[PDB]
Amino acid sequence: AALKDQLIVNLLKEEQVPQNKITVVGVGAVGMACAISILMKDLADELALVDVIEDKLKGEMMDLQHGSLFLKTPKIVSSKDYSVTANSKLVIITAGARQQEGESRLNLVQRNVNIFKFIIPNVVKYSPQCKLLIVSNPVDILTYVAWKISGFPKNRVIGSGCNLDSARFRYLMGERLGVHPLSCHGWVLGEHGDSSVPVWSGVNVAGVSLKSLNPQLGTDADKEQWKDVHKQVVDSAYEVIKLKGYTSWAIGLSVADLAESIMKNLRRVHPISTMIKGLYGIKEDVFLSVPCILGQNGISDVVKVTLTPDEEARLKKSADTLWGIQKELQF
Amino acid sequence: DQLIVNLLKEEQVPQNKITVVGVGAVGMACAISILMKDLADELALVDVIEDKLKGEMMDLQHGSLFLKTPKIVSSKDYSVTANSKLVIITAGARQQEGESRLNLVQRNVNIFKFIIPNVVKYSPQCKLLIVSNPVDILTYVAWKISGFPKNRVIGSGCNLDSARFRYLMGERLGVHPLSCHGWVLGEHGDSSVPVWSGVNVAGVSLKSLNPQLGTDADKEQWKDVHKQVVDSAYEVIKLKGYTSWAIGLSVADLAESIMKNLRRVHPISTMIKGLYGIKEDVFLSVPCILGQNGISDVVKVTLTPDEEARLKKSADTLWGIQKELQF
Amino acid sequence: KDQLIVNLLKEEQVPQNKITVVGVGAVGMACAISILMKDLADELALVDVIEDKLKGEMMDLQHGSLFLKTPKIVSSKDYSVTANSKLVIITAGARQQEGESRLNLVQRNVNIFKFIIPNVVKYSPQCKLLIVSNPVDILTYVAWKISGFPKNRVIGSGCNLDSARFRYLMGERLGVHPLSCHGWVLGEHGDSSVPVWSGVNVAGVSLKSLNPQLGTDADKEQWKDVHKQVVDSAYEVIKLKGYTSWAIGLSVADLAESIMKNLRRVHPISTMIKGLYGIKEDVFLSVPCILGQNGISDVVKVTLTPDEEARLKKSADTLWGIQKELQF
Amino acid sequence: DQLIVNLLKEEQVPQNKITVVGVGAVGMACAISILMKDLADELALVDVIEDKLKGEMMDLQHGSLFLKTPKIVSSKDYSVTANSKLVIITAGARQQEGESRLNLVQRNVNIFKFIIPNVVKYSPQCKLLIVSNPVDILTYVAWKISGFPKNRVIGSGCNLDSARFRYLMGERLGVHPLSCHGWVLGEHGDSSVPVWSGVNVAGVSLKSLNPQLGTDADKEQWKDVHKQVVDSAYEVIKLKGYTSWAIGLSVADLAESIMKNLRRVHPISTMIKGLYGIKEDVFLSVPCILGQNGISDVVKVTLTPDEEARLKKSADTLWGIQKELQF
Repeated sequence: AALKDQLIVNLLKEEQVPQNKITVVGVGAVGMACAISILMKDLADELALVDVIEDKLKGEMMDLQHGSLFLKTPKIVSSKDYSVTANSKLVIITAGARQQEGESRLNLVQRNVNIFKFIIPNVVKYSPQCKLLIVSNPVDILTYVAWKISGFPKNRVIGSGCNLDSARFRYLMGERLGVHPLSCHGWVLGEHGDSSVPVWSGVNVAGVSLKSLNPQLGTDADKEQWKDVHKQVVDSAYEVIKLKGYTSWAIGLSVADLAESIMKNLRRVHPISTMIKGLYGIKEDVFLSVPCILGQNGISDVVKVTLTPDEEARLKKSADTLWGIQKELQF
Repeated sequence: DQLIVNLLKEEQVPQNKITVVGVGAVGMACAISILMKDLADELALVDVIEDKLKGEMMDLQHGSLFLKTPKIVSSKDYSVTANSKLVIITAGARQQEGESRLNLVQRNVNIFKFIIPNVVKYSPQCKLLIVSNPVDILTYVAWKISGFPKNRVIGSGCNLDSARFRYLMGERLGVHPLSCHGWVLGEHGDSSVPVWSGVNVAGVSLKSLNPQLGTDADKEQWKDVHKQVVDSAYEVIKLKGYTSWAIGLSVADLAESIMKNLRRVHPISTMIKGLYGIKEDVFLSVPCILGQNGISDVVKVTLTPDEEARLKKSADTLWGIQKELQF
Repeated sequence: KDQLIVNLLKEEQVPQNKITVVGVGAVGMACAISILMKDLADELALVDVIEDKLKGEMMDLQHGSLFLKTPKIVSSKDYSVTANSKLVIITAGARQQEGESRLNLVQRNVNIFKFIIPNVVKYSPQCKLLIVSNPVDILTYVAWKISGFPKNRVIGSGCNLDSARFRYLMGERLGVHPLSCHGWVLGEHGDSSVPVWSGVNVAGVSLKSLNPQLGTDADKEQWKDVHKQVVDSAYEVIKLKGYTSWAIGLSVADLAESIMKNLRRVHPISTMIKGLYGIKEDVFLSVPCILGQNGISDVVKVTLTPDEEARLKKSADTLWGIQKELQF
Repeated sequence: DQLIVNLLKEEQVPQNKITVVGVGAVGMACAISILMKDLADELALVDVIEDKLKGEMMDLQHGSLFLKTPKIVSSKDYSVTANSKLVIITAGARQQEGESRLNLVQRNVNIFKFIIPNVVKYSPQCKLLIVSNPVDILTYVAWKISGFPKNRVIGSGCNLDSARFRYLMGERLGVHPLSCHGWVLGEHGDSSVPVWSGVNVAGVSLKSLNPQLGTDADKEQWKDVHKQVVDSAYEVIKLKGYTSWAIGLSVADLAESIMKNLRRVHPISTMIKGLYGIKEDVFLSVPCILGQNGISDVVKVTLTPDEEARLKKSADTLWGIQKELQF
C-alpha cells in the first residue's frame, strides 16, 4: 500500500529460501506442546504446522502468531497441504490414530499405516533432505514404518524412544536424593514403555555408581527398592492420563531437547530409538533406544553399553516381538 | 546417605515463587511460559479439580530435567501458595446464556470471596495479577476483597490486545512487531481504544504521513486492524474452541517485568481514579511502569476528545456495575 | 575409542550457522563472547595476524565449551578457517599515529582491507559483511568497494551503539527501562551524529509534543546534553579504562541476532544511502534499516527538519571528500 | 513530570543482587557472563583503582538496552554492595618472582582483612564465592575472617579444571562435553586428582573398557588429558598473557546454581574436615550440592589408596601454610 511506501523504501527483492525451518505434523496436545517448546527455545526461523482438521489447524496457528511479539521466530505458517513444509531441516511426526482400549499394537500400527502412507511421501517430497523425528505411539514400530515408507537412510529417521522415560527416571532419582535431575544419571533403554530396561550399572551421581555402594541395586533384595523407580517410569503415562486424560508438557519438552541437538549440531548423547540391526545381538530391521550421538545429520554414532545377560536377553526379546509384529504389516 | 553426606540442617524458604490459580488452558499456558523463561525458583498450582490439578503438576514435573525451576507443587489448599512474590488468577465463572452481566460479575465476586482472602493469608506481600475475564472489573473486585494497595493489584488488561495490534501492524509493513509500536488502551475487549497518534516505526508517526489514519476516511482503513484485534479472541475460539498460547506468553512477559524489576512500560489495567477525567475507583489499561512493587508510575497519554470520551464512557459502565455488587 | 563408540555414518560436517570474527582485540573478543552466550552460531571462527594471542584466545573460549551451545570454535591466520560463514564481522584495522594525516590512516586501512576482504569473499562468497572497524562509515564503504558485494550485504555497525547509549541515558533520566525509551541517533557515528528529537518518545507520547524546545539551547530540561554525552561516551570510557569493549560487543551481537534469525527488526546501522535522504554520493550513513537474513532489505524514511537534512548532507560531503582520494 | 505521573513512593531494595570484587580480566569476565545469563536484578562492582572501576561500569551500563539487569553500580566504598545475595571475590595479589608461597598467601590475607569485613558489614547474609588464587587456601582465609558458617563460603576450586577435562574428553571422543563425564578433585592446579573410576559416557565407565586407564601403561594415554588440564592456564597465559573467558563462564555457572537454588553437583572447594581422612580445617574440591544456602551436602567419592593419599598430601601442605598465617 501507499502508506507503507511513504514509510519504507524497499531496496531488495528477496526470495523465501527458508534456513532453519521446523515442521510439526499434528496439532493435537502433543504436537502443540512440541510447538510451544520449540518456539520458546529459539530453535527455528520458520515453524510450519500440518494437520487434516482445518479449523483446529488454523486456530492454533493464529493463537501462536498472536504471541509473536514475545518470540524470536518470525514466520509461523500452517496448511493441510504439505507444500507449506518445503525445505524443513527437521519434520516432527505426532499424528496418528490413538490406541483404543484392548487394541493390540499390531492393529493400531496397521490403522496408522494408511495415515503414514499419505504423510511420509508428502514430507519426503517437499523436504527430501530433512531429518524425520517420530513421536507417535507406539514409537519404535512407527519409526520403522516411517523409515520403510520414506526410503531415507537410517541416520535420518529417529524415534523419540526412551528420551522421556530416562528424563522421568532422572526426575524421580533426583527427588529421592535431593539433587537436581541434571546431576542425577541413569539410562532407560530398549522398547519405549512397559518393556524398557533400567541399566542399573550406569546409575550414578558425580561418577559414583549407586550399585558400587548398593550391590543389590534394582533387584528384589534391594533395601531401598530402586526397582520401584523404574516401575513409576513405566506407569507414568497411565498415571497422568488417569488424572488429566492425556500427557503433553513433558513429551513436548523432551522433543524440543532432541530438536535442539539436531538444529545446533550439538552431538549430545540421547536415549532415542534407532535402527540397531547388527548391534547388541539384533539380526532384524528393528528400532530400539540406545545412547545415540545426535547432530545435524541425525544419528551418526552409538555408545556400546555393556549389558548383563538379563539385560541383553530383555533387549533381544523386544526385538523379536517387534519383528514379529512388523512382518505382519500390510504396506 | 552412604552416597550423599548432609552437612546442613537447612530449611527451604522460597525466594522467587509464583502461584497460578486455575489450571484451565489459560493457566497452564501461563505456567509453561513462566517455566520456559526461568522466572521462578518455585511454581505453585491451585484449582478445585484435584485430579486434573495433580495430573498437570505431574506432567510438568516429568519435564524438570529440561527446566531450571527446581520445585513444582500443587494443591486445592492455598497453604501450598505460601510466600509467593506473584499470584496469577485465571479462575472464574463463565457467562450462562440469558444471564446478565452484573449477575455474572456477582457470581465472580462470590468465587473471589473464597480465592482472594486465601491468597492474601499465605502471601500477604505478593503482587496480584488478574487474568480472569472480564478483566477490568474483576481486577477491581480482587482489589476490594484483598485490601491491598492499588500498586499491587494488576489486571492483564490490553497487554495482549496491544501485542495483537503490533502483530497485525507488522504484517502490513513487513517489519518485526518488536519494531512496530502502537497502543490499545481502555477497557479490554470491544470498547478498547487504539491510540492512532502513537502508532509509529522508528519514531516516525504513521498519522503524520496519513492524517486520516484510523478514521472512516482512511484510504487504507487501518481501523480494520483494531477491529481484527477486537474480534481476535472470537475468531480463535470459533476455530479451536479457546485461546491459550498468546495470553500465556503475554502474562509471562508481565511476570518477567515484575520478578526482574525491569520497569518496562505495558498497557495493563490499573486503578486510574484521578487521571483521564475518571472520578470513581475503576481499573482501565494505560501505559504502566511495571516492577518489583507492581505499578509505580503511569505514562500520561495525550488523548483526543473522542478518545477521552470513550475512556470516560467505559469507566461509567464499569462503575455502574460495580456499585450494585454485594461484597 | 572404538570399543566405546561405534560409528554408523561417514559424514562430512558442513556448518549451517557459522560466524567469523576478524580481529581478536578487545572489541573482537567482546563480539565473540556475546555471540557465544546468545547461542547464535553452530561454529565460531577467529582470524588475526598475531598468531600467539589468537591461539590463546581460541583456547580460552574452548575451555568454556561445557557452559556453551556452540560446538566448534576454530582459529587461524589463514582465512580457509572461515569457509562457509553466514556472517563475517570485521574489527581489525590500523590506528592513527602521531603526525599521520586522516587520509593516510584511512589509506592504511584500505591496504589492510585489500588483503582481508578478498580472502573473506574467497571462502564465504554468500556471507553478509558487518564492519565494526573505525572509522566505521568510511571503512564500510572500503569493504563494499573491495568485496564487490551488493549493498544489502555490507553493513556498518554505525550508530547502533550510539542509539543504545542515548536510550540508556534517556531511561536513567525517566526511571524507565531503556527497552521502553525510544530515540534515534543517525548519520555519522561519533562526533557528527544527529539526534532526531521529533522521534524521542515513551509509549508513543512524543516528548517534543510536550516540550516544544526539546533538544535546543532553550530547552529547560537540557536534553541536548544527553546527545552531548552520547558523543563524548567513547572518550570518557577510553580516558577511564583505556578502550571500550562490552557495549559495542553487545550491540554487534544484537545485529548478529537479527541477521542469523531473519528477524527484520529495525536498527540504526550504516547502509549505502546513495539516492536516498537527498544524498548523491556512494557513502554509508546510519538510518533505521530493516535487518534480516539477506542483510539490509529496506530503509525507514525519517521525516527530517531542514537542520537535520543539512547535517546528513554535510556528513556525506565530508565522507566523500576522503573517499575520492583513496587508492584502491 | 508531564510525561510520567508518579503513583507510589517506593524505597526500592534489591532482591537478587550480586557483587563482583575486582575488575581485572577475571572479574569483568565474571560480570559479563552473569549479565548475559540474567542472574541478577542488580550488579555491583568494587575495586581500589577508581578510574578503571568507573570506566568498566560505564561500558557495561551502555549495553543496558541489550540486557535484563536494570541496575549496574560501582564504587571503591563497600556500601555500594549492601544486600547482596552473592559476593564474588576475584581481587588479590600475584606471586612475584622469588617470592615465597607463604609470603604470597600472607599478602593476600592482608588484602582480605580489608575486603572481607567490609563485605560482611553490608551483606551479613550473603554467600561468598572466592575466585582469587590460590583458591583453596584463600577460601579458608575468607572463611576465617568472615566468621561465616562453612556452607556460605565457597571456593571456585576445580570447577574449571573439570570443565577443561570434559572439553578435552569430548574432543577425543567426538561428543559434546555435556555428555562426557569426569571429575577433577582436590587442590586446584598442579596437584589436582582425576578420578579415573568416574570417567564415563552414558554411564559406561571407560575404565571398565580399559582397565589401564590413566596409568603409564594406558595405550590411549588418558593421563595426558589431566596433564593438559594442569598445563592449561600456563599455556594460555603464555599465548595471551592471562586467562579470563573460561573462568568467567565457570563462575557464572556456580552463581546460577546458587541464585536459582538448583542443587546441581559441582566440583568446588569446601571445608572437608571430617571426610577423606582429613582432620584439619582445609578447603578442597569434592562434588558439592550447591543451592540458595551454599554448600549443603557432599557426594562421597570412593577414592583408591593412591587417590586418598594425594588428597591427604594436599591437606597437609594447606594446613602447613595456614598454620603460619598472621590474622
